[PDB]
Amino acid sequence: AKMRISPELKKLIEKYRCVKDTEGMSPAKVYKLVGENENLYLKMTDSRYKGTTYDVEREKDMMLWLEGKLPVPKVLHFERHDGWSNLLMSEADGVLCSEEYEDEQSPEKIIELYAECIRLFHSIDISDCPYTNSLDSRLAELDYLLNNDLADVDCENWEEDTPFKDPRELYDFLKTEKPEEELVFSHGDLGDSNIFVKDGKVSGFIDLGRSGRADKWYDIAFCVRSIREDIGEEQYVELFFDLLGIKPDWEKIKYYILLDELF
Ligand SMILES: NC[C@@H]1O[C@H](O[C@H]2[C@@H](O)[C@H](O[C@@H]3[C@@H](O)[C@H](N)C[C@H](N)[C@H]3O[C@H]3O[C@H](CN)[C@@H](O)[C@H](O)[C@H]3N)O[C@@H]2CO)[C@H](N)[C@@H](O)[C@@H]1O
Ligand SMILES: Nc1ncnc2c1ncn2[C@@H]1O[C@H](COP(=O)(O)OP(=O)(O)O)[C@@H](O)[C@H]1O
Ligand SMILES: [Mg+2]
Ligand SMILES: [Mg+2]
Repeated sequence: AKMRISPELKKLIEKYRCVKDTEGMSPAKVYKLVGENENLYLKMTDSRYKGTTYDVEREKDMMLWLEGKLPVPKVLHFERHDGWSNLLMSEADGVLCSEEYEDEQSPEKIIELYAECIRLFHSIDISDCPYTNSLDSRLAELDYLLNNDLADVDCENWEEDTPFKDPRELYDFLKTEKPEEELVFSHGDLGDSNIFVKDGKVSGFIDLGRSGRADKWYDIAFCVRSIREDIGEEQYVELFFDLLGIKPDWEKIKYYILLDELF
């Protein structure tokens, strides 16, 4: 078994009214620390995932590295207590993108924000980026996640696409169709649930576990995925690409989409 938080962190959480999140489909625990002067956010991952891209210990390193680079939360407190990586952070600036256009019907504005993140990422210098997440490192991690049954291979939200009938089939296809990689700055989980906007621009990025070096089509692929499922009109997928000023590599896009199927 295990535990949770330390005494120190048990003080702050007591001082703020705590509310338990339910927006994190991940193995992490997320709590909002409602406060009088502000709100703080606590996120915790158990040992089983240490060293993995879910380990907040890593999300924290990356969160520290983006200071003065991208709009990310401020690392307040971090600790390893009872085989748990606990991160205390400040409340992202802005509104959740999913809740800024929740009613939606502002397709082009979403497409803009997505395309804005992309251009933005292709600005962060990865000369000193802490982690490299090339397919090699990622297929490595996946394999590992499967061997230790650390991944949900039964009840996930598959894409209606995934041509495969079992986990290893997919793994194999990935480990076998690896596109060439042009390393840029990758978020690792670009989606309206992990992005914050304000007054019309992006004002915050959170959920930075797989943040680091990675092919450029990785994030783009994700935006395509979201765009398609949430708007469902090839029309705005094209527009997205027009705003990016790039031609779609449907092979890479598909590929990278699949790579996320088991995470
Ligand atoms: N939070 C966004 C809200 O939830 C859905 O979006 C979610 C959904 O599309 C997408 O879920 C995708 C699936 O698709 C894809 N086929 C497999 C991939 N494992 C899964 O990933 C999801 O589960 C992971 C853990 N297994 C989490 O680590 C990750 O944060 C989350 N993106 O990620 C979004 C969560 O962020 C609604 N579609 C959207 O309209 C609504 O706004
Ligand atoms: N620093 C933060 N500021 C504001 N909201 C946050 C912050 N950290 C987490 N959240 C909220 O809680 C949810 C879960 O956080 P996230 O890191 O995305 O967990 P998971 O990796 O499970 O998706 C986010 O979608 C967001 O609603
Ligand atoms: Mg999230
Ligand atoms: Mg996550």
